[PDB]
Amino acid sequence: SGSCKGRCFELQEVGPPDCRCDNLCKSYSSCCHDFDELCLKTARGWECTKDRCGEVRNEENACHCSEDCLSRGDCCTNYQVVCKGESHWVDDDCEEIKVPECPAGFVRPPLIIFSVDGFRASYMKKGSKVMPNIEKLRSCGTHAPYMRPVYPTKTFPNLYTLATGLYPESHGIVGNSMYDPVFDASFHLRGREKFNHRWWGGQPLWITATKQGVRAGTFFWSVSIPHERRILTILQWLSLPDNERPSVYAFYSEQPDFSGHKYGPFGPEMTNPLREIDKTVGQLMDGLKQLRLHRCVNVIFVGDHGMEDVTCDRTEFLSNYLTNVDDITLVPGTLGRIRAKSINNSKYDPKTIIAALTCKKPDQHFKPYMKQHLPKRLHYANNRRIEDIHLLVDRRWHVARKPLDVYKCFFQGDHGFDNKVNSMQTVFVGYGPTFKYRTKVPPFENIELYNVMCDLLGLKPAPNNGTHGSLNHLLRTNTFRPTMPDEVSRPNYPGIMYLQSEFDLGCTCDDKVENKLEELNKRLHTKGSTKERHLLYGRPAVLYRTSYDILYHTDFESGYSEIFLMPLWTSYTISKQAEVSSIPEHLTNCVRPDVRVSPGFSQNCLAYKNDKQMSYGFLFPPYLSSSPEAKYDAFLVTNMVPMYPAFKRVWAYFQRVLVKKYASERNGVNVISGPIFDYNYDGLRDTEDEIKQYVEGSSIPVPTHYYSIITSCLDFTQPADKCDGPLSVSSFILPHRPDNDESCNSSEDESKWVEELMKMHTARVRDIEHLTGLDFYRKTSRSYSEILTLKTYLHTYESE
Ligand SMILES: *[C@@H]1O[C@H](CO)[C@@H](O[C@@H]2O[C@H](CO)[C@@H](O[C@@H]3O[C@H](CO[C@H]4O[C@H](CO)[C@@H](O)[C@H](O[C@H]5O[C@H](CO)[C@@H](O)[C@H](O)[C@@H]5O[C@H]5O[C@H](CO)[C@@H](O)[C@H](O)[C@@H]5O)[C@@H]4O)[C@@H](O)[C@H](O)[C@@H]3O)[C@H](O)[C@H]2NC(C)=O)[C@H](O)[C@H]1NC(C)=O
Ligand SMILES: CNC(=O)C[C@@H](NC(=O)Cn1cnc2ccc(N3CCN(C(C)=O)CC3)cc2c1=O)c1ccc([N+](=O)[O-])cc1
Ligand SMILES: [Ca+2]
Ligand SMILES: [Ca+2]
Ligand SMILES: [Cl-]
Ligand SMILES: [K+]
Ligand code: NA
Ligand SMILES: [Zn+2]
Repeated sequence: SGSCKGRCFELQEVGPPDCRCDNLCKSYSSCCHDFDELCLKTARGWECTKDRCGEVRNEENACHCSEDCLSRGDCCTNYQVVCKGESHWVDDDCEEIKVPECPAGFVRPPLIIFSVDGFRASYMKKGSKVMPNIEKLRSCGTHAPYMRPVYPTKTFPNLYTLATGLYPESHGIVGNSMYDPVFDASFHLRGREKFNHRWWGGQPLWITATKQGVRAGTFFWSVSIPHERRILTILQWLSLPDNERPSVYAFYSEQPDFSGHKYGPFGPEMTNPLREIDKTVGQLMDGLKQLRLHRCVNVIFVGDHGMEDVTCDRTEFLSNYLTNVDDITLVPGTLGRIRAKSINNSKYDPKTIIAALTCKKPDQHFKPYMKQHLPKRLHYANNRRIEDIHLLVDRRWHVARKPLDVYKCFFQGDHGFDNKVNSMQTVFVGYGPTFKYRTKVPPFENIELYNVMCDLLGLKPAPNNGTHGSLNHLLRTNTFRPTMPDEVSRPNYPGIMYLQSEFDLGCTCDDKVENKLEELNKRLHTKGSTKERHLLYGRPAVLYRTSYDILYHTDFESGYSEIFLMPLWTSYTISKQAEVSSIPEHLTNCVRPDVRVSPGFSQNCLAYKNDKQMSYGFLFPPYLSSSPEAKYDAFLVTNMVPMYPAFKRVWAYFQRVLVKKYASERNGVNVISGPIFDYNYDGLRDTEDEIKQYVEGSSIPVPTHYYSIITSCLDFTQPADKCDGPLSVSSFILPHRPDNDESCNSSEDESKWVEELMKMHTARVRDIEHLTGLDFYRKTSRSYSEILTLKTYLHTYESE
C-alpha cells in the first residue's frame, strides 16, 4: 500500500513487496491500490471535441485538450486536428523520408512494432476501402504481399518468434498450450504458469537492446489495459527526457483474431474490427505527428498469423479410430499432439497408435507422423515439449479426442495449420526513414525480422534462425554487410591411382566390350572440361573438417566423402533438349569400382546383398546419361547411395520422369542432389559418431533424407546454362523411409502420389545448408544479398 501518483506506467519494475505501477502489475495482482484511479483514467473518452479546446485542465480525464497538453505530452491524439486546424496524418500526401527528421536529443530513430492478431494477408486487398491509415503505410513504405508465420500458426509461438528470430523448437514456446514432462507442468495462454521465465529461451529483442545500451522495456502487457490506453502510454513514454526514453516500443492488438474466431475470416461482422484497427493506427500516427516524430520513427505493421474457416462439424474424432482412446492425452484443434495419459505405462505403443491413425478413412482430414518424420521445413521436432506423435490437420478441419470434447457451435474461424497454407499467411509493412519508399518486396518468413530490427536499432543480433542479409533489400540504409562463410575443408582432386584387381567389392558389370580423338576426349572429361556445364554456380563450400574428393565426369561432377563413403553433393545440368534413355538390360545390376578412390574408401555390393532391407540408387541418374559411353560413369560405386526399396519408387520417378519435365518447363535445370543425416532431428548436419544406422555389416551410413536443389533462370527465355540475370530455385528434402505409409495412395502408379509427396517436403536452400554443412551459389554474377534471399526462398505450391 504505497501509491502510483507520478509513477503511472513506470518502466522499471519495483522490488517486492513494494507496490507496482508498471504495465504488468495487473497481471501479478500487485498494482498499488490507486492504480485504476490514477493510471487507467477513462473520463470523457479518447477524443477532443471543439467544446474542449483550450479547456481548463481536469486531471481526471483520459486525455487532454488544454493548452498545456503538448508540454505535458498527454493530449488526446486528435488535439491538433480538432483544436489547431491541423490535418490527420492519413490526409497528408506521402513524401519520401530520405533522412530521419528527429527532434534534438534523439540519438537514433525509435522502432515501434504494431502487432495485429489473426490479420490474414488478403485483408490488405480485400479490406482496403475501410483501412485508409494502413493502406497509406502500405503503399508509401515497404511492404510484402504476405509474410509466412512459423508453425504452429498460433499466437504465442509466433509473437515470441517475432521477438527472437528463433523457431518455436528453439525458443521453447511450441504451442498456445504445452506440457513439459521434465517440469511436470503445463503452460496455457491463460493463467500464471506462463509468467515463469523457465518456459522462455533465446534472447528477445528488448534484452538484446538493453544488453547493448539501447533502452527497451518488455513487450508483454496486462490484458486489462485497453488499446487506446496502450497508444497513449507509448506516446507518453516518447515524451520522456533523453536519458529515460526507450528506443523500442511494441503495441499488440487482440483484433481481428477475437472476432475472426467468432465469425470466420470474412464474416460480415469483420468489417468493423478492421475499421477499429485502422482507427488505432490513425491515433498512433496522429500522435507521432503531434510529437513531430512521424518522419523520425520506424513503424513495423506485422501480423502473427492468418485465419481460416473452421466449424464444429468439421471435426475428426480419434474415438472413431482408436479402441483405447482413454489411454491418450491429445492437444486438440488445428494440430494434434498425442502422449500417454499415464507415464507409468510400458503398455503404451506409439507405433500401434500411429498405425491405427494411418489411412483408415478415404477422406481422412488429418495425417499422423512421428515428429522426426514431419516435413523438415516445419522445423518442429527438437524440443521435449513436442510430443512424439503429431497430427497435421487439413485446412478447415479440427481434430478432437471424443465427441463430448466438442459439445460440452461456438466458432467459425481458427488458425494453427501448416505454415505454407495460404489462409495462414499474414502481413508486413515497414514505414520510416530506414525503410524504402513505395517498395514491394517478395514474401519472406517472420523468423528474419529479429535481424532487421537489430539493424534498425544498431544492435548486434543474438544467434538466431534468420539469415542476416537476406532482408537487406527492405532497407534504404543497412548497417549489415553479409559475407560468405569461409571454406573449412579443401577438396582433393584424385587421379587414376588403383587397378581394377585391387578391388574386392563383390560388384559386377558387363563393361569389357571395347581411337584417340575419342579417348583424349574421355580423359578431358575426367579432368573437368565439361565442369562449366554441370557446376553452374561454383562448387559448394564444405564448412566443417572432413576428407573428400572432387570427381569429374562427362555428365556430372561430385564431392565424394571418404568418411561417409558417398557423395555429399552431386551436380549436373539437364537442358531442355536433353533426352531420357533406359538402363540397357546388360547393365541392370552393374556397379563399377572407381580407380580414383581406394577400396578402403569405397562402398561394396556385398553389404547390400546381405542387407535384406536396404537396396541402393544413384545420385546422378543412369536414365539421363548423354551417351551410351558416358552411361558407364553413372554406375560407379562412387555414385551409389543406400536406399530402401520403398524409397527407390519415389527416387526413380523423380529421376526418370520429373527431372526431364522440369527441364522442359523451366528451360533446363541444374540439379544438386545428396544425402542428409539427421538422426537426432535437430535440423543440423550429424557428425559420424551420431549415425544410428549402417548398411548391414558395413560402415556405410544410412541417410535419414535425400535432398535436391533445382535451379534455372528466372527469365525462362534463357537456358539454365546461359542465364545472365536472377535465378529461380525449388528444393526438397525427402524423408528416406522404408515404407510409403505417409502416402495413402502409394499402391497406385507413381504419377498419382510421388509429386504430391515431394511438394509436401519442399525446402529452402538454407534448410539443406544447415543439414549438410555446405554453402551453395558461391560463384555467380548475382550480389550476395540477392543470393541470400534466393537461399531463403520456399516454393510453396499453393495457388496465387
Ligand atoms: C536456430 O538457431 C538457434 C540459435 O542459434 C540454434 O540453437 C543453438 O544450437 C546450438 C548447437 O546445438 C546450441 O549450442 C549448445 O549449447 C549448449 C548450452 O546451451 C545452453 O546455453 C545456451 C546459450 O546461452 C542457451 O541458448 C541454451 O538454451 C536452450 O536450453 C534452454 C533450457 O535448457 C531453453 O530455455 C532454450 O529454449 C534452449 O532450448 C533449445 O536448445 C537446446 C540445445 O541447446 C535443446 O536441448 C532444446 O530442446 C531447445 O531446442 C542452453 O541453456 C552447450 O552445452 C552445447 O555443447 C552446444 O554448444 C545452442 O544452445 C542453441 N541455442 C538455442 C537458443 O537454441 C539452432 O541450432 C538453429 N536451428 C537451425 C535448424 O539452424
Ligand atoms: C493483445 N495481445 C497481447 O497483448 C500480446 C501480449 N500478451 C500478453 O502480454 C499477456 N500477458 C500478460 N501478462 C504477462 C505477465 C508476465 C509474463 N511473463 C512472461 C515471461 N517473462 C519474460 C520472458 O520476460 C516475464 C513476463 C507474460 C505476460 C503475458 O504474456 C504478448 C506480447 C509479446 C509476446 N511475446 O511472446 O513476445 C507474447 C504475448
Ligand atoms: Ca494470434
Ligand atoms: Ca543432427
Ligand atoms: Cl497449441
Ligand atoms: K539388400
Ligand atoms: Na502408402
Ligand atoms: Zn486466435
